Amino acid sequence: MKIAVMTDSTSYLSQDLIDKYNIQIAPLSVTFDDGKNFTESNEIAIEEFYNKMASSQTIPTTSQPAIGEWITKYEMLRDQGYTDIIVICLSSGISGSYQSSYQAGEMVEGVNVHAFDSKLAAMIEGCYVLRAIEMVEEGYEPQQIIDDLTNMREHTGAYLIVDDLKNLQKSGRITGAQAWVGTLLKMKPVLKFEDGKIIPEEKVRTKKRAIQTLEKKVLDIVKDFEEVTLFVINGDHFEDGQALYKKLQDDCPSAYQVAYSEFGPVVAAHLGSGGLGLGYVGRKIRLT
Ligand SMILES: CC[C@H](C)CCCCCCCCCCC(=O)O
Repeated sequence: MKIAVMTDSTSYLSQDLIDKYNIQIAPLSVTFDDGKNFTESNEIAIEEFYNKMASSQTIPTTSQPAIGEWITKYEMLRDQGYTDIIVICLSSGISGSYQSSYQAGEMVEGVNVHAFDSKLAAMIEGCYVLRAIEMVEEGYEPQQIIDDLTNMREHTGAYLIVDDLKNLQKSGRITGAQAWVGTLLKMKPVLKFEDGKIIPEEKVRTKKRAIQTLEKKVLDIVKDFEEVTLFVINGDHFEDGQALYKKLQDDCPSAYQVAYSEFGPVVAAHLGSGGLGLGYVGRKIRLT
């Protein structure tokens, strides 16, 4: 037995963790209306991506990893000697990445593939990667890891805000809230993940009250969990995510693990400018 853990690029893991654990990545891509194509990786300057999205007359579109890109990664790992591959994917409710990883896993010869639907994105998806690696080190077998991740998913979630619903409506990634699209006025939507999809939670009078609402919703849930990891998951407005991060560090006990992260180009194309999420896991995830 020799177990590998891999993921798609939307887990937005740091290059430090990718290098240290040799994590293979099946990348998603963005295509701009000028025909320029970019594959996700930590060498892309995220500020450069936001600049091009702001200068685009048409919103950029995204692409999941092709099934052949999953296959090539599975073949490379097999040929390094791995017998089993745990694959952590972007939510199946918002992308076909998971289903293509699953079908690729049925198709590749000579290695066992265990594809897992995180039902989330960004570093909350990334926490499933880090939990699986930790379990591999402790000697667990693949089905035990999958059972542990399925339990973890019962106490994991995220709420988020956006400036405008126009990018999510364009791509079809907001479920419901059709009466909010275009209106809103000065009001800001608070959204949440629910069984893998993005749905309305509440509409509040200002952005400041929307960020206060993110904190309240999440703290009301995680107070019942025996362990807690929170991630601020920030977009292009550095100060909004930084201020929420510092506030959580103050309001929460040190028994909560509180971290800061940013999402990359693919998620940014769907949220638009001003996206900001607060995600949670009822586990103490190893972040080093
Ligand atoms: C704050 C960040 C939160 C946690 C994640 C928001 C995700 C928005 C929808 C992303 C859809 C990506 C589709 C990729 C594809 O298959 O073309």
